Amino acid sequence: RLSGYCGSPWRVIGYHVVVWMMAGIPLLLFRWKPLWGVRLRLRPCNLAHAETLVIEIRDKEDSSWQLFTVQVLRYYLFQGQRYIWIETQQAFYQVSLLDHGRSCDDVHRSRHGLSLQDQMVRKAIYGPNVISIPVKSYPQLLVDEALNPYYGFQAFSIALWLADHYYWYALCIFLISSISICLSLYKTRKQSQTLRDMVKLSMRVCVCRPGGEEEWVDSSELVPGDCLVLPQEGGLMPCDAALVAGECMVNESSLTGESIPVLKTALPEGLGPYCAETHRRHTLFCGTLILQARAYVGPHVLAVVTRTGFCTAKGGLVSSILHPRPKFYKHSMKFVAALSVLALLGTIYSIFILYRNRVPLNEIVIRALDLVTVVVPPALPAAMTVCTLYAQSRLRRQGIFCIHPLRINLGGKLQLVCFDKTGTLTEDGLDVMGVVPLKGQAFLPLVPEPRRLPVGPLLRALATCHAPMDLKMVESTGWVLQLQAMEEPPVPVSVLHRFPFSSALQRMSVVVAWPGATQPEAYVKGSPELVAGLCNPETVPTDFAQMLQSYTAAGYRVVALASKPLPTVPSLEAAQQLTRDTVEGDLSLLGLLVMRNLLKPQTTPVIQALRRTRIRAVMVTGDNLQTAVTVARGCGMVAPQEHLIIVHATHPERGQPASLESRHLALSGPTFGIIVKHFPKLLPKVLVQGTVFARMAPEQKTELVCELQKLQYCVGMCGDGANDCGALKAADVGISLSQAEASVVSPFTSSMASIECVPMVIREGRCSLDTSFSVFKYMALYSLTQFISVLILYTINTNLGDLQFLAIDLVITTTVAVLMSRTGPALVLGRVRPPGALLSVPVLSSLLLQMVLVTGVQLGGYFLTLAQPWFVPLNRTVAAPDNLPNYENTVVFSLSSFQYLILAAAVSKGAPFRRPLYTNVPFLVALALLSSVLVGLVLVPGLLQGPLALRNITDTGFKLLLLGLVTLNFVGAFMLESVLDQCLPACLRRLRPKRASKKRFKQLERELAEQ
Ligand code: BEF
Ligand SMILES: [Mg+2]
Repeated sequence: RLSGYCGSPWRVIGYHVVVWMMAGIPLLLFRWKPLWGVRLRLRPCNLAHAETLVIEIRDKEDSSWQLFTVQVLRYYLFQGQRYIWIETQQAFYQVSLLDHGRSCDDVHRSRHGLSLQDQMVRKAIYGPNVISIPVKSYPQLLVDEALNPYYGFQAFSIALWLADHYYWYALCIFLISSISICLSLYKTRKQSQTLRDMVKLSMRVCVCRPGGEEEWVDSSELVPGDCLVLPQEGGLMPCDAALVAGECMVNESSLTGESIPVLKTALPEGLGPYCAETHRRHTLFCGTLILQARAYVGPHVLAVVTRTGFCTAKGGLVSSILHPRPKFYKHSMKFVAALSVLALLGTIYSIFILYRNRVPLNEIVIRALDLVTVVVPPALPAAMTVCTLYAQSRLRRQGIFCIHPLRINLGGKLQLVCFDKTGTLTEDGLDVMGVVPLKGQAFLPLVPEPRRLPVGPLLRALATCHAPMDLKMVESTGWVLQLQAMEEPPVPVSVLHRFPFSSALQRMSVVVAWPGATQPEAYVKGSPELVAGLCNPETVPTDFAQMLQSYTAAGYRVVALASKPLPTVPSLEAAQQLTRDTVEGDLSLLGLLVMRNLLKPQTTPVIQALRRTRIRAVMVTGDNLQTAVTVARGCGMVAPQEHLIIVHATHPERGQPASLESRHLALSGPTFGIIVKHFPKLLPKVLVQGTVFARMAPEQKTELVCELQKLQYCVGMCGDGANDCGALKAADVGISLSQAEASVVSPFTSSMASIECVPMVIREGRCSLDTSFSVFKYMALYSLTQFISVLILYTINTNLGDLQFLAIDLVITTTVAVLMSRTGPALVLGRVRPPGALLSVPVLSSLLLQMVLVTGVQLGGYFLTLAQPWFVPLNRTVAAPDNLPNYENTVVFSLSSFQYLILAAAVSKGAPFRRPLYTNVPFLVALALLSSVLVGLVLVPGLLQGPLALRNITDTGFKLLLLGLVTLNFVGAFMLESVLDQCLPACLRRLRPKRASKKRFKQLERELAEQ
């Protein structure tokens, strides 16, 4: 979208120093609204002529950053892209002027190289072509990524807690908080360091010069417009260059997955110089391995570099990764608003209570601050981390070496997973199916089967045909051959010599000679068309075009073979004289070679299990459409009235054609690029039912992932390595199943190449999310009940014992908050998903329901003691209010502890998708021990309340009533928690519509209305 620029470098060196010195404290409110902050300090409004400080306007692009330029030609760095200053009309553009030179192609064709006349300025403007992530902020993570406000509030509460004694509690909470924040810095920095090491290329590449000068220069000094020479052996390509002469052969192993070599461009011209937007074969991609290059009539092969930098395929992924994105983070505003609106009256209420008792003005405010800080606890991230560590440790047991505590629960409610077919949907390496290289005319279907089981010259012909596919062909047949071969058992054969590949014509002729029993002959292979048209006098083509179309329609690779018997003397003469034209012209059709692209047998059960839980399975790959549809039919997950489409980028007006094979559609790269613009009127109608995404460039994968995230979807794209690097961070779940190459950084990293891990990782994420939600609910309820307990304790104007409270808090943190998250998911596959977004009726129908019960059970116990002959504690007369061990405080503390115990016991729920309740034996024994010690703290008259100062009372009849009340509460809490499991009233009221959002459901229901 459009963006405006403005200039305001400086006015004068005046009050700016004082402003900078003053603004050191209020930076917390200064950071928000940068535009107002920079406009309130200085504003030298003028035209952009020599302005260093620029501000991005908020006219259409609703964001803001900071920019700093350097004077060397005015330029700066902004998300990798560099802007070029032009004085012709005083405006800023990108590096697209010289590249888009669609005029006077003669000078482009005459580019042969430069030495020293046009290098300094080019190096000054373009600069280094290397890719490096800066590590400037090595200290500065504290000031960069720690400007959230669970840390400012934590620091504010630290001083308030340090005002009192609070030794052990503060010592524990600071030690806990300083470890996670220190480990996060190392975790963040290791990713950047390994990315910097992985993205590096420093090698010496020769550059030809006019006049006959050759020397070795580094790859750092490389600018567009120069000529690069290609060595015969072939190395790596550091920049996106283009061939100008000769013929070369390369494979797009890291660009499209398949290692299928493709012919290069041609010498004839007539169009523009490069035309990268309208040319695909002519464009030579970089970052790929070169197998072999062919020379020409010239002295050597030369290449021309027309564009390099972050705009190429290598830099596109890097730019996509370091770009900011447009749950688990929007659910805190409601909670903080609720606590604020619940505690606004609490402060004034407590002030009113304190004002009645004539509280001194010394500790009047510390009590209010403690009350404010007690209804919100600084341990929620700690609880989340300690709940997550168990799942993280269990995940690593199955060979999954991933570190992402905050990403485990994100992918719990996965809706669809984007698969890829290069190594994760098909067995690595090309295997041999039933091959039957029969004769030509008078053919019969006979008979696809494992090779070399029958006997005959075909076995020897296939064995002698050779040059990662040759090794597999030799090994996967059973008969081991490279100079001599036995276990025929009869009529042994051996090879003597072979001929190299010829790039001009696809021919592979191998000469064999066995003078023992049979006669020597020659075997050749090549394209089926060549052997069909070159064998007319011997094998006339009869009914040959009917099977070729069917074989090619399935994406199978077909290569034919041929042979011609010859006498011994000419055969040996041809073998020794290194000739090839003496055997061509008249041969006999040997047959054809057929390959198979079948998927792994274990993938089908996983696909079937994934399709019965209303989870979509989309296919994303860069192969041809025929291979994609063949793989889809082979998997057989679904195919109701499959429809095929073809690009129509020929006229401004266009229409989608209708062709034959609750429906699915196939989309391609150019098809997706043409259907967009307009996006909102053509993409939503096809992005829901489409399931085929073949023949798409890797750069479009990032755009597709970004667009899918805006539709409230849950992407589950899994990478393989060196194929999809940019589409790994903006997605929800990213799993790498190979050590090379994108496995250095990923949301999930595993050492397994099977799809069976997806269901178990999904179940683990769901269980972790459920445990985290339960823990958060328990902590919120405990905070609320502590708040009301403290509020009701202000009637007598007393304070709880610091030692007992500290001990009980430590016990709760080390016993309940730890062993609670030990539950795991069962070995079953559920239908529904754990529902988050705790702002609905079924989730909010328990908070107040438990709160009213707690308030009633506290009020009854507090008001029941009025019928007992006890003396009034010293509270209104002269006494020490710091410590008052009276009966009321003791009974209130006992009731609060019992409430904590019952909440910790009855916090559990159902959801049988996880492990059953009677499984966590350590949790059960810990609860039993807690109950036993709680009973013994007040039952036995033994010496235990000495340092506790509990004021033990010789009570005889009140203990029975207390036990009856606690048993009634125990039998009531379970009933309250179990009667609300059903949601029949929820569906009795919400009909027919139930959701006020998620427009995808509305689209689905309006689409199924007419079908
Ligand atoms: F088939 Be791939 F690796 F996109
Ligand atoms: Mg792959």
